[PDB]
Amino acid sequence: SKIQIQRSGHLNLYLLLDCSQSVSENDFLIFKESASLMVDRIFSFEINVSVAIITFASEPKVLMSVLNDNSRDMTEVISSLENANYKDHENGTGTNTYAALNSVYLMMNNQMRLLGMETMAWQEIRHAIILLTDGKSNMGGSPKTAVDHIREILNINQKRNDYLDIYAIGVGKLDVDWRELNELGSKKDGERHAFILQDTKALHQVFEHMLDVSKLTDTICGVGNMSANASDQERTPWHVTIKPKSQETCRGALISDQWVLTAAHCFRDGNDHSLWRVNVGDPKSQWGKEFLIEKAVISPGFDVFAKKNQGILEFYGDDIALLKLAQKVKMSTHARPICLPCTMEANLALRRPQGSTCRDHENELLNKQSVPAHFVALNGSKLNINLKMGVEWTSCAEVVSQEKTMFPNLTDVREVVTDQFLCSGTQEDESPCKGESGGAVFLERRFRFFQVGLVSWGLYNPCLRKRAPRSKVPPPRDFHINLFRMQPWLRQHLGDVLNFLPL
Ligand SMILES: *[C@@H]1O[C@H](CO)[C@@H](O[C@@H]2O[C@H](CO)[C@@H](O[C@@H]3O[C@H](CO)[C@@H](O)[C@H](O)[C@@H]3O)[C@H](O)[C@H]2NC(C)=O)[C@H](O)[C@H]1NC(C)=O
Ligand SMILES: *[C@@H]1O[C@H](CO[C@@H]2O[C@@H](C)[C@@H](O)[C@@H](O)[C@@H]2O)[C@@H](O[C@@H]2O[C@H](CO)[C@@H](O)[C@H](O)[C@H]2NC(C)=O)[C@H](O)[C@H]1NC(C)=O
Ligand SMILES: *[C@@H]1O[C@H](CO)[C@@H](O)[C@H](O)[C@H]1NC(C)=O
Ligand SMILES: [Mn+2]
Repeated sequence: SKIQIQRSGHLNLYLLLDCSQSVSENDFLIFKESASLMVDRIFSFEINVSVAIITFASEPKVLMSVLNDNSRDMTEVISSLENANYKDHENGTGTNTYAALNSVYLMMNNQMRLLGMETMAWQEIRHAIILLTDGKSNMGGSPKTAVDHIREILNINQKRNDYLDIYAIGVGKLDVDWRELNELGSKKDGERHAFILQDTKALHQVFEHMLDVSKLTDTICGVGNMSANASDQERTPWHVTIKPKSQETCRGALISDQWVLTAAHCFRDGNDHSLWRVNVGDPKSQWGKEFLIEKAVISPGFDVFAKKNQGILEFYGDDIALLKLAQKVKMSTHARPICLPCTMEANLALRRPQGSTCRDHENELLNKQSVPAHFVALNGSKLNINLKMGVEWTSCAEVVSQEKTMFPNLTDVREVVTDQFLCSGTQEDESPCKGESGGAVFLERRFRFFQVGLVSWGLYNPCLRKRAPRSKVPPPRDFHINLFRMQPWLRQHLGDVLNFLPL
């Protein structure tokens, strides 16, 4: 009933953009913006996908054909779309949707001819057509007739139901013809295939629900669900709960199908890992699934009382741990590894050049003096922070000299906050609670998720679903272990787990 995101076979996606005079010039820019979002998203899954781009009024115009190998190149698809001009159809501003759909038919006929009707290269292709239109066809005859023709060539019935989806979406400040939208994108079973949406934000939500990713079960990193209607676990599937002996909880992140990344300070009782449990996401229950631990590696530099002779009562240098789960996790919508920077996995996720390095990844991901990021709350919800970098890191970390509990003897901030920590908590940031520690601090780029740090400590615990700030000294401020500073140790233990880039 949905567009299938999977490794096997091939996806042909046809984007048909209504460029007729009932679509204003600005309405068309909204269409181009929606198309670009669907292209960027469909490519984020690293599946085999070709994209055709057609604009249409009285005549259709093919900017990209699936017969062009360039339609598998996200770069060339996006440029051909951005090259699309409203005035391209100035000589025929009517609305001939049939002609636009027939253009897709002729495309299919030609590729089937190319590859060969009887070949698997042709049989394996799934076809998804999305029309961005206000639905007001007024020439060429019935779009349904061209849809019948497409369904004929593709051999669609109940069995081969999954090889064609047609969607018709009106996005923007349009006068939409609803009846016509529904003729174009009729229902498959119960699944809606016609939508009227106010803007590209609504489209982005709706497109998430058009994509079936349940069959995507390999270890692809940093894939999430960005619908509000998805569960918390589906939105952050790397996210895990950690249960030490101490009965207190921590959070952590799946970084492969068997390894979890978390905070060292979570394990106060010591190093007896056989009493610890991890809850990873699971489709069958919101409780998740409990795993035991095969082995634990706590950073050898971690020791909360290391600086206690200097009157510093808690020191969180090297606050990091790796847990190997007793079994491999089964990858699913509720359980995926997050992307770790400085790996080939993360380099592909970012669509970067081959010979990138760790420095490159740091530079791309932590690209500003204030970098918007997230951590996941106790209730599973996604919370917002701004990582303070370069010159702003110093003034961010400065307020720890006002801490009254942890450090009664502190003549030097850089004895407690070293270069090992990212910093947030200023302005209107959320601050992690103690139970949220160990959890990923992560960014989103190109629709993929990247762990740049982990929750370690802060000056103010809001949980001391329910949360509270205040307005007195010292101010909230939070310090996260920076994964870019932990590379040597991570490589020592994950070198045969992930493929690390040159430094
Ligand atoms: C983002 O998350 C949403 C919410 O889970 C995903 O939509 C869901 O997609 C699944 C997979 O096909 C649908 O499963 C079907 O459920 C119906 C019951 O209503 C059942 O009859 C079928 O047997 C099948 O199991 C599910 O309906 C659907 N849920 C909603 C609210 O639409 C979406 O696919 C996810 N997208 C991405 C990009 O990860
Ligand atoms: C819009 O049409 C004009 C005019 O084209 C002429 O009249 C049309 C109705 C049609 O019958 C054409 O065959 C005629 O040529 C186009 O302007 C022409 O562009 C061509 C090729 O680019 C060029 O050789 C001429 O200078 C132009 N002809 C005249 C007489 O103006 C214009 O390109 C069309 N707009 C499009 C399709 O973007
Ligand atoms: C989860 O906690 C956040 C953090 O304050 C809160 O905003 C959100 O409403 C909570 N979700 C609920 C109430 O289930
Ligand atoms: Mn029109």
